[PDB]
Formats: sequence, structure tokens, C-alpha cells
Amino acid sequence: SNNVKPQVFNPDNVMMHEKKDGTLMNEFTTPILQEVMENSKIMQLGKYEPMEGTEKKFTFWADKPGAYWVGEGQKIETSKATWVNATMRAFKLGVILPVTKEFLNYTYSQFFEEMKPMIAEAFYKKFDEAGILNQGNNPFGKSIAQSIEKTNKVIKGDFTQDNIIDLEALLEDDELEANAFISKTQNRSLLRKIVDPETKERIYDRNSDSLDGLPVVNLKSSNLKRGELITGDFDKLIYGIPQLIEYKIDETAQLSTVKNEDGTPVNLFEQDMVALRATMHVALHIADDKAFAKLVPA
Amino acid sequence: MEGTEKKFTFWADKPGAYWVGEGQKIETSKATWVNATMRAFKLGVILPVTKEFLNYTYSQFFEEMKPMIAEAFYKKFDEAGILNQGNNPFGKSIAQSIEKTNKVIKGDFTQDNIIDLEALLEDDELEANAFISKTQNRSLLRKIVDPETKERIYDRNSDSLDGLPVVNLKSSNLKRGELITGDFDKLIYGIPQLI
Amino acid sequence: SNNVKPQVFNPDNVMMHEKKDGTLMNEFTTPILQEVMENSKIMQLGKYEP
Amino acid sequence: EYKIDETAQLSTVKNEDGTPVNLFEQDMVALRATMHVALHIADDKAFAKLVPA
Amino acid sequence: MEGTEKKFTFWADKPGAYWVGEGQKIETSKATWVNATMRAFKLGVILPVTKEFLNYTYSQFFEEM
Repeated sequence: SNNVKPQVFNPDNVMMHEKKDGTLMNEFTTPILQEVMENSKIMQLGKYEPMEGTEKKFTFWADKPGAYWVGEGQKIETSKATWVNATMRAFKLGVILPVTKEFLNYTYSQFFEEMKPMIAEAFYKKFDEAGILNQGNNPFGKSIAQSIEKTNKVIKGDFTQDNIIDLEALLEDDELEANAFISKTQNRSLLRKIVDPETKERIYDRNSDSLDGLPVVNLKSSNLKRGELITGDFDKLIYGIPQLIEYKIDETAQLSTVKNEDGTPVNLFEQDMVALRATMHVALHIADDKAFAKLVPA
Repeated sequence: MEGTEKKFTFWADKPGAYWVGEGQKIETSKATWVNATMRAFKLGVILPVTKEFLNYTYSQFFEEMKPMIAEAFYKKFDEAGILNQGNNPFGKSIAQSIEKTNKVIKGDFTQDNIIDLEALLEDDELEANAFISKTQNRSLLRKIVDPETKERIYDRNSDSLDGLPVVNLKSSNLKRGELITGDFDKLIYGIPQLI
Repeated sequence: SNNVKPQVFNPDNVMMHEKKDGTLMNEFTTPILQEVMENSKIMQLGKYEP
Repeated sequence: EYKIDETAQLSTVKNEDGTPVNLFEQDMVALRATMHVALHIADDKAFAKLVPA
Repeated sequence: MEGTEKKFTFWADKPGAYWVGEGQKIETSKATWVNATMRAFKLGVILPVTKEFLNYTYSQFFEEM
């Protein structure tokens, strides 16, 4: 066909060297990152559990044996122990990044090696918003926010030392103690302006990000609102990783998820392109639905 | 800066990710960068002197005038990049940025408003680094008291507000009622030609 | 699309770890054979030619 | 001969949406086996059959 | 050629000169330049072969081709 104008794609997810206006992108300056790359707050707070299938079983003692006061020559009576079972499964995260091979030679040679950190960050954020907030199409049935909803373990009201202490007290009502807080950085404003009216000490350590002596963890998510704060015994949140982040770079596949201007699927061998596929298998368990509580604006 | 212009490339969008069922199609995504650019403009002044003046009135006039010209340049630059004043040549300034994003508090100087002003940057995960103030603000800043602890947020001894440096502007264009907060590492400046 | 149920296929010859009811086939026991599998009767009866 | 492949399309299998199966997008593997085999009947009179009425 | 485009800059118009009377005003002129560019394009072909052909007819086909 001898058509030499560059290919338009739909969606425009393909990195290209030549722009449709004819601009040809030589002497490219490598973009620089205005931020530190994020990490999974679930993997920071929760307990790791080694997992080898896609599924894991847990079994715990429940009932325990009794005892009796027995007179001399009186018959000693009997007792029993019990256990209970729980289980968690994994799900898969993945993405593909397509590149034209002119781009990977004449614009950005190292593109995939510089994308790898950003793909890992995207997976970690996608996991955190699922397991903490019940957001981003949570595949599990299990999350902190949905545990709080079933137990209704919520305080309604403004940030005060009264409410923040009554929140942490809401766990020991069930014989658990808080290990950390989860909050939104937009609200350390509110933590900074509350003080003990009697000892005249401030509950939030602005210098070290501890609230009431416990560490605060900041979510970058937009789904956790200004007025909302979460507390929990995070040893009761368990995570596992059957497959680490694995990358395959492929020079020959077809991508039916992307189309050419004529409506045809993208074929990487025939159109002279490359793609990176990343996948990960990740599993979440909430070991005790009573272990988490939430403070919410009225 | 080696000429009248500088250019910057930053990552704008990171790639997405998908939950993928077994045997389901993994979908695509893209990274994306953005371009920004910075250019110089010229400050200048001429000082005319008669030869009688320079001979018989004031011999060292230019040598002692040089400092006052440098101050006039610094004041013109500050009054253009902070305030949108002095007939500013650049496209944008701090006052233009505030006016476009509308990050402004209507209110008196109180510890509540000073904390809400600093919080108005945390809305965007930016942490304030300093204040820009009018020295005739001190008669307001020093009468702020924390009603529980009765601590005062403005430190006489180090011209520091809520622990952050306060920097004072000598102009008539920053009024008596007004205070400015920023992450000032987001001011970038360059000087292709010293005076 | 963030769809996590397993793909249905036609004619459905794909071997899959997850069943559509959500059963995960871990702890799987390798199938054993109820027979001895057949040789070719052509190759048993006929003559081979290089 | 057995060839194992991780990136082909299979047109003879279709997704629930009707699309051909792509092994790279869908994170799959396929085994292809092939064999060449030949037959000759050297004398067609050499065979006979008994059949029910 | 590094990358797939190259640029060339050439002198174009050249300054004038004037005949100047004694105490007459000398006039002005300017130099000028122009740009040219050369760009690469891609040649390609695919040669498809059945593996019957590659086994039984012509093993060295993609070497001789």
C-alpha cells in the first residue's frame, strides 16, 4: 500500500516516535519524576502469610477444656476442646504497555526499565484501595471498610480528643487494642488543632506523625474523605503473594484491546511493535471483623 | 541557565492497572509526560549626570549609586513575581496562581485562620515552607493566642510563625490585612546576566 | 473492565484453575489411567517402510 | 513433534464475546502436536469382509 | 545520522554595500540564513513459508533468501 503516514490507534495507548502532524521526536529529553514512588499501605500494616497455592486455610483453637472440684473418691467429670476454620484466596492484577519499535530506538531506549517502578506502584495502589476502602472494584468480599459496615463500629462526630479516645476504646470493648491509624493527609490540619484541656498536651505529634502514641499511615486515595479516620488491630489483617510482579516483554502477540484506524486489532510482529505485560497474584484476609473502627463526620 | 530559556519535562500520568479474571483479556494503559518552559526578561535603568556635578559636587557618585540600583532591580523582580505588580512581564506570578486556583481565606488574623491557611495547601499534598508578610502585620500577628494553652504562635525572637520563617516585603501593594503561604521550592528562578 | 469471574470459552477446550462457581482447584490429584492405552493396529499388522 | 507456545492466537476457540483467543493478552499457553504419516495398500485383492444379512 | 532526522543551516542573502559621498550617511543591511532537513523512512517485507516447505523442499530457504 506504500502508506507512510503514521498509524492512528484507538485507544491512543501506543507510544510513538512520529506525530500525526509530521513531527518526528528525535533529541528527546527523558522525563523526570516530581514525586517519590508509593508503596502498599496494606503490605506495610498487615501480616505477611507465606502462600503457595492460590488459597490458604487457617485453623484456630476455640473452646477450651474445663475443670472440676472433686471430693475424695468422687467421680471426675469430662471436658472437650474445639477449633474453628477460615480461608483466603488470591486474585490477579495485570497491565499491558504497547510501544512502537521506532520509539524504543529513536526516542526512549530505556522506556520499560523506567516504567517498571511505575507499574509496581500502580499495582500496590490498586491493592490498597481494594483491601482498605472497598473501592476500585474490590474482587474479594473482604475489606476493612466492609468489616466496619457489618459491625457498625462507627463514631459520628468531629475530631476531638473525646471522639478519638472513644474510638480507640471501641476496640477494647471487644478485647482488642489499636496498633495504628489510617488517615488522609488533608486532615492532619484537624489533628494539629486539638489539645487536652486539662494536661494541656497535644494528642498529635506533628513532628513524628503519631496520634495518641500510635503511628499514623497516610493514604493517597481520594476516596477517604477529609473528616474520616480509621483505627484497628492491623495484626488481624493478613496478606499473601502467590506470584510476585512478573514482566514479559513480547514482540509478536496480538492486542485485541487496541485497534488500528481501519478497525483491525494491533499485531505486534506485522506492525513492528513491542509490548510489556506485567502480572501479580495477591491475596487478602481480614482475620477478625471486629478489629477495626471508624470516625466519620456528622 | 545558559540562555534566555529553560525547558522541563515531567511525568503527568502513571499507567493504570486492572483486576483480571482467569483467562480474561489484560487491558492496556499509557504513561504521559508534560512540558513546561521558563524565559528571561531584561531590567534596566539609565542615570544621567552633568560633568560639573561629577567633578565638583560628588566624585564617587556612580560607585556609591551601584548598590541602590541593585536594590531597585531586586524590588522590581520581587514586586512582579510575588505580586502581579510593577507591570509584570512574565505570564504568571504567585498572585496569578492564587487568583486562578482561588486558594484564598476571607478573615481576620486568628490561630484558626492561620492554621486553615496552611491547611489549604495540604488539600493538594503540598507542605508549606514559609510565609510572605508585610511588617505592619506584626501588630496583628503578636495579638494571636491559643485559647487553651495560651501559647502564642508568632515568635518575636526569630520572626517565625507557627514554626515557619516569615519573610517581609517592603511594598505598598501587599496591604495591611494580607498574608501569603507557599511551598516556595515551587518558585524557580534564574539569572542569565548578572547586573 | 475489572471483571474477575473466569472466562467462558467455546467450544470450551481450555483447562482452567477456577470453576465458574468459584471453586479453586488447588491440592489437585493427578489423574490415573483406568486402561492400557492402544497401539496402532495398522502399525502392528502392516509393514514399515523408511 | 511438540511445540509449546505462549503468544499465538487460536481462531478455532472463541471468547464469550465472540473474539478469537489471544494467548498473550489472556495469559495462556498452548501445546501443538503434529505428525506426518503415510499409507499404501500394496494389493487391493488381499482383503475380505464378512457382514450381517 | 543519529536519530532519523538531520538539519542543515545555510547562509542565504548577503549584505549590501553603498557608494558614500564625503560626509554622507552610510546605510545598513543584514545577513540571512535558511534551513533544510532530511528524514528517514522504513523499508520492509515479510516472506511467509509453510513448515512442510521448510522441512521437505528447501531447508536453507531463509539463509539463501
